[PDB]
Amino acid sequence: MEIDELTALGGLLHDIGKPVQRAGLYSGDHSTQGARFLRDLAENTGRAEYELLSLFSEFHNDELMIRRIKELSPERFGLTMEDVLNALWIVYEADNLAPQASRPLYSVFNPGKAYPWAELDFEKELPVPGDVFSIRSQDYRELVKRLWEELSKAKLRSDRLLPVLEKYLTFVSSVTSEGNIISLYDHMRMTSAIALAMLRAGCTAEDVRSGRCRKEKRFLLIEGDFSGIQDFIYRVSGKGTLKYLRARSAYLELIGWDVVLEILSRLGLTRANVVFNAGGHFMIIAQNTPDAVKELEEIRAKAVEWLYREFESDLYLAIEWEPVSGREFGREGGKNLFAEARKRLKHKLTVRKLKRFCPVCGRCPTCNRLVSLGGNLPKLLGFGRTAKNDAGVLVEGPFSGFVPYLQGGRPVGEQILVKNTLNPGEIPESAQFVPYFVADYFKARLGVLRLDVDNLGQAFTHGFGKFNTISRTAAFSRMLSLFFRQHINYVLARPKLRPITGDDPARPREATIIYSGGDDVFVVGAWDDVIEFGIELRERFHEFTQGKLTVSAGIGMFPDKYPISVMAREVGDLEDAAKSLPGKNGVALFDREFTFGWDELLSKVIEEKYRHIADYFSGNEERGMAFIYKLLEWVYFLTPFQQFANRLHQWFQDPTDAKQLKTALHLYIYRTRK
Ligand SMILES: Nc1ncnc2c1ncn2[C@@H]1O[C@H](COP(=O)(O)OP(=O)(O)OP(=O)(O)O)[C@@H](O)[C@H]1O
Ligand SMILES: Nc1ncnc2c1ncn2[C@@H]1O[C@H](COP(=O)(O)OP(=O)(O)OP(=O)(O)O)[C@@H](O)[C@H]1O
Ligand SMILES: [Mg+2]
Ligand SMILES: [Mg+2]
Ligand SMILES: [Mg+2]
Repeated sequence: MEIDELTALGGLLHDIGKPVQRAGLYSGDHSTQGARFLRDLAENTGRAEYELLSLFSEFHNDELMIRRIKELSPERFGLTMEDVLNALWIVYEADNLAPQASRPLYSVFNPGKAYPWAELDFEKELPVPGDVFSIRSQDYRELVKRLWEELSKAKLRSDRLLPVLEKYLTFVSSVTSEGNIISLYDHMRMTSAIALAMLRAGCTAEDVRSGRCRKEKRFLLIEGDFSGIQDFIYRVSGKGTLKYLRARSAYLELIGWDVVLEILSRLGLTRANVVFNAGGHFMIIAQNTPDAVKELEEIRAKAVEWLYREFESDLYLAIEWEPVSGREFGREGGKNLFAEARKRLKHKLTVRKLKRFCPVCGRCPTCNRLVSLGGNLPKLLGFGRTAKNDAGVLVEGPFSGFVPYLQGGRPVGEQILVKNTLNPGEIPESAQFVPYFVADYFKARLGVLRLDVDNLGQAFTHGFGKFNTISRTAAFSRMLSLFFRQHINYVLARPKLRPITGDDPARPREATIIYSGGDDVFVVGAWDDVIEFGIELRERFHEFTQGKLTVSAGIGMFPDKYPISVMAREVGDLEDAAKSLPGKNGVALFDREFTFGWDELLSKVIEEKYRHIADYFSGNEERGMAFIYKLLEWVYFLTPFQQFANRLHQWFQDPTDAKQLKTALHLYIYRTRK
């Protein structure tokens, strides 16, 4: 076993004893039960490398440590006694830099509610924060049962170990204090990320005991961010199908993964070093060495060069890095060092962005390939990442060709990106497994929705400063991604809100997501499903975040040959109107700019004014079209049922009741006419 695998896997598995001990498997602390576990794993199956990795749990110089490394005889794995010792000290420091066994993981949005334990990657039914229900020993026993089975089967490799730990430890508290918001998965990968970085920075056991890795700028915080996305995605003509736009959006995800995996490859890191990769905006923990810097400088130049030659200024990737000490991953309490670091890095990226300078495409050959991919997306299981002009390459990024992995075909590549599953399954043993998750929902006018989280920046930096360490930032980012890449699927598949449309058979929405990720959604479909979807999505989000974040939205309606370019800008402007309301939390309903609170649109506009008109004009002779049109144009001169007219009259005073009413009348027209 190689020293870099030793360190990265040791960092992942150093804390494996915690569910073991919470299940009561053996006896002693988690350090003791974790080592016994991995040793049982080694001896039960035959993979001796689980023995050597049991040492990392056994900590977390002493006679006993030395004697123990000697018993293990690391030479049979091709390591020296000194090697294992340096790794054990490195992981020990990585864990430092990154009370009652029944406490669950508390919610990031309210440290008063908490998740019951659940396994990921199965009917992902919005595990949201309920009241404090301590976790049973027997829950952990079922956890350890699945853990053992999947650990038994998985390659002893970061790309295969990571997804097993994510599957089962995402809703396990890392430290059972109350109010703890860091999952055990988040802590393990952060430990692994920082330990591998320390190894690549050359940190030794001497640097660790001296405290030099806490003090000195041994790490880089790398941050990348695309700009120009709206022009890259939505600048297409009338020709340009919905399929074509979905491929366009999926292509940009590939372009960002190409850069990320090139950085990990070139610097010698693991997917664990990816703090997050959300909306074409990523953060990576790396070593601060001269070599790594000049790798980064070359990757950046290449990616920027490729982007400009492929699409000129239509799409720009800004990459920056910030040297930081291990101490700057954390707060030091009244220091807020990590927050300071993030804001220097944000300022550089800001600066880097100022330096940025076909019938469908504008500029087509890449447009031909996106149509092809557009056709294939219902059966696409993922993408093989390979040499640019290898066989099967459909589209290219700055560094690689991507081969579509289809339901029939055979996966091909050195990295295989696999869609919406943590199970590597089909792929070859040699391949680097890279799971990615996307909201891939797919069913007189059509409806277009843009929803976007209000003030997302401020929450990461201050918000509700509970996220001012690297691990809490990873925990916050991940929860958010869980909403926008998975939970939004369920809302489209199993909706419950149909005030406009009828309940009748519970039916999926007539809609397709063009993109959902980071903190933004772009959705099209039948115009009333799209309205009901925006509201129901906002309410799920409101319950998911316990009201600590809000969202604003735009819903436009459009004829059929309408250019997508104009559609996107027009709804963005409606979203602008909703953002520019004080307090943001709102929605511009239709291509005008009267704007409503979320709870007032549903309860007042929809379920008070609108169905007042709808109930009392149902299948009625004298067409409500006649009545509403002239009413859209004194009160008893204008003269319905006395009780019908009078409720209308009291609404037409001067309040906000008048303007909601007009939107409600507008709704009747669009629903009923023709
Ligand atoms: N693959 C994708 N498809 C569609 N939209 C995406 C994709 N990736 C990111 N986005 C969205 O695009 C938006 C960003 O748009 P754009 O790049 O035009 O401006 P910006 O990123 O705010 O500018 P800057 O990067 O300078 O801050 C984000 O809301 C993000 O959610
Ligand atoms: N899951 C996530 N993890 C980490 N960062 C994210 C995530 N989702 C979005 N972001 C980032 O948060 C920021 C959102 O910026 P945006 O331009 O939408 O403003 P914001 O802070 O919410 O202000 P506003 O309320 O106007 O949207 C961007 O930096 C985006 O890349
Ligand atoms: Mg921009
Ligand atoms: Mg936002
Ligand atoms: Mg946004």
